[PDB]
Amino acid sequence: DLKKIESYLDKLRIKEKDGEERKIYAEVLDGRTLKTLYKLSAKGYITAMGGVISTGKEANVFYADGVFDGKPVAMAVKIYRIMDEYLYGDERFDMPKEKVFIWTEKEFRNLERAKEAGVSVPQPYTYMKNVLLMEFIGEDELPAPTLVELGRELKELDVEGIFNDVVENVKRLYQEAELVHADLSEYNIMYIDKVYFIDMGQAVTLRHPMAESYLERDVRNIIRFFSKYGVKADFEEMLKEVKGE
Ligand SMILES: Nc1ncnc2c1ncn2[C@@H]1O[C@H](COP(=O)(O)OP(=O)(O)OP(=O)(O)O)[C@@H](O)[C@H]1O
Ligand SMILES: [Mn+2]
Repeated sequence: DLKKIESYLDKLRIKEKDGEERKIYAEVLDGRTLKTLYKLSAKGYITAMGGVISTGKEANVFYADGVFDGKPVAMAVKIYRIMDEYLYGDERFDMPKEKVFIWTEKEFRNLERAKEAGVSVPQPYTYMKNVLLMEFIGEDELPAPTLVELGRELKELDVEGIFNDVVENVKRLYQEAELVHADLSEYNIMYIDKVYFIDMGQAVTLRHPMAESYLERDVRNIIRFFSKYGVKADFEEMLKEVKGE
């Protein structure tokens, strides 16, 4: 399967000179993944695969130039490697390999749902098998920082403003998308000049048995994080603000 990978890496134009990229792509992705990326290029979604943005246990994220809705766009390409409590209980999905494809579709559908409700998430473009294409958040192929990445640079920003941005986005997600993120924290929120929520495969519908418990957890994470930056908030007030109580 190494021969297959190297071949697709050539066809995708992921070159030796493109830094450490070719070695990272060849280890983190597999032949069948790169086949799907090359079918996406052929179909006109991807013009050029770019740098490696993140490598994880569940997912890898890469930059690409691509085309969506007739125009050139910057893309985040998120790829799930080929979870349960967050799938089961979500009735939207009529229940190894196939499981990863559902999860991909799950995240895509959640992005679309959240976006339609007015939540600040990356514009979703398309998915295919284990690959999800979405709006690149950042500039000049540099990803926007997450809240953790921001660090004490937050002290120089309007932290309370950022907090209130976060809360408003959770409230829309809940009241208008009827979803709970379920892994909301400083690690999954990005900021350029407004916050964006990312990482939504696990998000569940308010029909899920655990939605309220996951929501309470999200709220506590956000109060915990912002307490370190001088923002005074109460759990009851934020929860009620979000749930419209
Ligand atoms: N749309 C995007 N635009 C720019 N950067 C992104 C985008 N999506 C993700 N990233 C970057 O890639 C990193 C990893 O993304 P993400 O949080 O979705 O997955 P993960 O935590 O590594 O694994 P998984 O999503 O499957 O749980 C993010 O912290 C962010 O820095
Ligand atoms: Mn994440």
